[PDB]
Amino acid sequence: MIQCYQCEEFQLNNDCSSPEFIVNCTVNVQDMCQKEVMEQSAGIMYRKSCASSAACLIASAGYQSFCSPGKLNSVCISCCNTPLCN
Repeated sequence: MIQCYQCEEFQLNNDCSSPEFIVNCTVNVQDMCQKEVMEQSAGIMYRKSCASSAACLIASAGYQSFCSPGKLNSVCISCCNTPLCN
């Protein structure tokens, strides 16, 4: 019913867009998707994986959620309740 894309390997390519990484996180525990953005010498990395309700609140409630595109420590956190958010 509701699935999400999980990507533990942060790479600077478009390979992280396959339907094989899409998992059906229907379990009460996790029912949302997690997305993160990072920037370093290597390039622009991004973390993704199945998130949960309680966790989703953490990021939101957690101040300093916003970020900037032109910042070395450009840390961004956010989740989604819709399927295939990433």
